Amino acid sequence: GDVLVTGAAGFIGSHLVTELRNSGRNVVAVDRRPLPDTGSLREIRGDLNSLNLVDCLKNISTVFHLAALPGVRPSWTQFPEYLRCNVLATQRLMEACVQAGVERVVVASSSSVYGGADGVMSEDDLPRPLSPYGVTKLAAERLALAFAARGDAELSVGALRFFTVYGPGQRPDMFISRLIRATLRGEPVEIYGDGTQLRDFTHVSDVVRALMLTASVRDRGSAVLNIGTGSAVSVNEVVSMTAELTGLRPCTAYGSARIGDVRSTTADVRQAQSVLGFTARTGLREGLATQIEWTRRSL
Amino acid sequence: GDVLVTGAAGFIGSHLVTELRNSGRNVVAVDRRPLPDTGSLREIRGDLNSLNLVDCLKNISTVFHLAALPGVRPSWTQFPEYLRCNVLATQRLMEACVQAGVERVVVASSSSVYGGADGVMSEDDLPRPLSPYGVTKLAAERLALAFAARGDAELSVGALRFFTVYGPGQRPDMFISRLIRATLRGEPVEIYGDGTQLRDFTHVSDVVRALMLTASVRDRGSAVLNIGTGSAVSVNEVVSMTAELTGLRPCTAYGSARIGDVRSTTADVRQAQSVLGFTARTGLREGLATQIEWTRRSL
Ligand SMILES: NC(=O)c1ccc[n+]([C@@H]2O[C@H](COP(=O)([O-])OP(=O)(O)OC[C@H]3O[C@@H](n4cnc5c(N)ncnc54)[C@H](O)[C@@H]3O)[C@@H](O)[C@H]2O)c1
Ligand SMILES: NC(=O)c1ccc[n+]([C@@H]2O[C@H](COP(=O)([O-])OP(=O)(O)OC[C@H]3O[C@@H](n4cnc5c(N)ncnc54)[C@H](O)[C@@H]3O)[C@@H](O)[C@H]2O)c1
Ligand SMILES: O=C(O)[C@H]1O[C@H](OP(=O)(O)OP(=O)(O)OC[C@H]2O[C@@H](n3ccc(=O)[nH]c3=O)[C@H](O)[C@@H]2O)[C@H](O)[C@@H](O)[C@@H]1O
Ligand SMILES: O=C(O)[C@H]1O[C@H](OP(=O)(O)OP(=O)(O)OC[C@H]2O[C@@H](n3ccc(=O)[nH]c3=O)[C@H](O)[C@@H]2O)[C@H](O)[C@@H](O)[C@@H]1O
Repeated sequence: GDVLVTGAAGFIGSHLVTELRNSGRNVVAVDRRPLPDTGSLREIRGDLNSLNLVDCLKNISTVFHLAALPGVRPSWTQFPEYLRCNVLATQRLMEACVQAGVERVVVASSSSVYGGADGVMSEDDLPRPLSPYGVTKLAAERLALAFAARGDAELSVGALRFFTVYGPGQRPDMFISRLIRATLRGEPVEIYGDGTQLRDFTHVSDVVRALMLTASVRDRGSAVLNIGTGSAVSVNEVVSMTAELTGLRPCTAYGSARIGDVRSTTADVRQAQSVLGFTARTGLREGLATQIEWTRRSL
Repeated sequence: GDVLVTGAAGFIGSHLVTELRNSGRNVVAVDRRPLPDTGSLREIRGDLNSLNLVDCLKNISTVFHLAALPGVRPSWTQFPEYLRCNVLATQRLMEACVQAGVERVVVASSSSVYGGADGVMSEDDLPRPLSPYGVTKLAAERLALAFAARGDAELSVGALRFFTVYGPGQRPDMFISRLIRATLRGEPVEIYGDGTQLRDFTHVSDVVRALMLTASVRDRGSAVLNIGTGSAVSVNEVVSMTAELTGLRPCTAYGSARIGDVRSTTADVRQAQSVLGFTARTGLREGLATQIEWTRRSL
């Protein structure tokens, strides 16, 4: 069948559409923003909360649900919109998927469902989100699993908890994008806290490969899987690496930590290896170079 | 300080207000419905999503957050309102509690966050709700805990997962209330499925005692605690018990199971015993008699 991608104009979604089409799949792309300029492509422009979702899902066997408001920090002060985009739209989409007979829905969830854990975050750990954004992504994934559990549903859900994704095309509000502009263009970036916080930074090419594997693995019911590298790097170390790669001093200013940001993320990578055969291939130094090079050419 | 109860006009809230006042506490009651006809009582009428919550919280040290849309089954088809009442209102209340310097917030959560588990449901089990209602109660409790975790918050949260509460005043959409009307008044009740589903039915007097203990225990940070009996009884057994107690045949009709209802709940009761000194005192046969007697007098 054909594949539908929500959030297809965004950072991860646009890369996914490209790979799905390259692999021969007919893609239906849904987003309220325009798509950037072998399988066919139909662009459906509109809001998940306004579109006739059942109509959008005709002949669709697999849905990749990537649409969301994704920023951790604005979620404290924009909560109605985060609920509307991240939770209500998910419920409407899942109901439409039951009605349209979709077979598989892969939902983008987030490492922010774990909250503030030291060391390795495993899919059997209790979610303890520290931001309203993390709560909305937890609610979206739990809702998707509740729909898959209905006795009238013939669908399975793959809930993929991605870890801080970067690379060519990264959303411009994320740290690595801002730091690259602070280096190549001298546009200052604020470091929120002392920079010792850590992230498991995962390159978008590995995330898209994991998504493709969920489009293809044999059906074994629903699953919750971390998609990350298992290696965490500090903000200060990313700054140093960027200075080294470019021979330009990043324009940084240290400022106050932002409530809701967790101190460290690190994925347990074992379940995705077992279930999908997925292990991330790109480490940060290689990946950071890819993003710097893409950004240069983009400017 | 004074105590504020949201949802104070409802089933559990009205009993809580009575006990708080009887114990000498000044109570501020908030609900969008009118309250039923030693500590003082101020009735604040309005919607949590419209009121000036900081103003409502002046001089309030402890908040009991019981307002919600509580029905499991309508949540599939009323999801915007469940989000608005159960999640958005919770976020607004918690932000107001941080701004007003409230010290302790006790949040009514629900056994429906566990989903469909056999045997004993423990606070260390991963939540896997099977209804959109369960997702909204999970989101409300997780949000409350995220606010308590903020570095600027001087507040602790007690998230109490109640198990199927009954007794005098029970909401009329719940099974025991409907079954009592089907017995005392012959108004037929539909049994949803074959009646072999089980619940841990907890009497409201025990729930109010657990709530009072959370108003009083020494502060040891935030906690998630089941409030139940640890004994589950089937729907068919409740029917038989009601027939026995009354000498009237309940007017029942078996119908189709309702998607989203879990097959069994049973609380693990240990953590509330450890943390609060709470063990439920009322078993179902005694409690069912209390509710039947109250309903007779109420008719
Ligand atoms: N980027 C990361 O580091 C990361 C990590 C974990 C999870 N995620 C999750 O992955 C997904 C994709 O993230 P991204 O970085 O590509 O974000 P993005 O903002 O680039 O893409 C999301 C897209 O969703 C669209 N959208 C939002 N609300 C919509 C609505 N109501 N109707 C129609 N379209 C709507 C947006 O226009 C946007 O193009 C999100 O669900 C996000 O929560 C991202
Ligand atoms: N009754 C049970 O078996 C049970 C079990 C587990 C959890 N709970 C939870 O306990 C709490 C109380 O349950 P209950 O059975 O007493 O329900 P209830 O419906 O009797 O009381 C809830 C009250 O909240 C009010 N309310 C709802 N939305 C409001 C809003 N936006 N603003 C102001 N008031 C609002 C309602 O008018 C109502 O009086 C709920 O949070 C419920 O989810 C109940
Ligand atoms: O893993 C995840 O699930 C989340 O990863 C990222 O969230 P975040 O960790 O906030 O990513 P960045 O915005 O790139 O921030 C990374 C680190 O840099 C810090 N930061 C960010 C931005 C900035 O301008 N300055 C700065 O110091 C942040 O405090 C944080 O510690 C994505 O933005 C979320 O969409 C995603 O859900
Ligand atoms: O424990 C909880 O957290 C939940 O307990 C109850 O939810 P529920 O289990 O649905 O309670 P009832 O409505 O009293 O239903 C109990 C059983 O009776 C069945 N039932 C209910 C109503 C009815 O008319 N017929 C009927 O057979 C239900 O299928 C269910 O198995 C409360 O209604 C929720 O507010 C609460 O959050």
